[PDB]
Amino acid sequence: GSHMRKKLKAVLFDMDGVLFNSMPYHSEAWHQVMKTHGLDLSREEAYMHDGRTGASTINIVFQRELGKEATQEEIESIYHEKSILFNSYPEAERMPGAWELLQKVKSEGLTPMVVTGSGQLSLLERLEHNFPGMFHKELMVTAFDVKYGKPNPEPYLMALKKGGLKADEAVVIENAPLGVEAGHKAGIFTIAVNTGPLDGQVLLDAGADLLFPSMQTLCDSWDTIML
Repeated sequence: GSHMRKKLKAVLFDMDGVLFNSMPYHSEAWHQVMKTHGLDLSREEAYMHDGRTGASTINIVFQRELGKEATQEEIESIYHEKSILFNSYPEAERMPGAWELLQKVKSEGLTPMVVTGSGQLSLLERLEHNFPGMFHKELMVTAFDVKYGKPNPEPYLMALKKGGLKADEAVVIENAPLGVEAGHKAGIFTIAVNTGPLDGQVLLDAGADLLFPSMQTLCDSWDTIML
């Protein structure tokens, strides 16, 4: 009721496909790097790995394709090449609606947080430049913070702890099924934003409490939702 909305203290955003329009790039880079290394990973499957750490993504692709674990050397080497390729494209731009929403969130007195499986320093160091005054490194969870990462609730549990928050004081904004699942398993109200080429149903099946087709529509409906 009025209780749910009034409990809110923080809004926890994924980065890729939520704040930055970076998913076409990640999909392309993952596909290409695996191809060079000798492994089949489609752009569609690469999309569906959104949320995981680079290390987890690589290990899981190795499991699925070769039926074995990647070594640490393979993880480091492939991740380096993935990063070179990703950074070779014209730098990813803001997702339309993201900045407008963040302004609404801040004006409501809520704390923005980033919870991401990313270790891409280019993107992470561009958060301040793209969303000025919004985020703080002490109020972010990245690949550097976690042992497991999404879909494990771990990164979202860590975010609640960093923010001094209980689960009912936060909302999660996610584009990815594995990220929705992590937020849901951490016990947090989760809003799915279907910014990729996915069936919106898979985000609902992952445990999303609300579904929107874009960040802009979420932004437009922000004052309306949660009673």
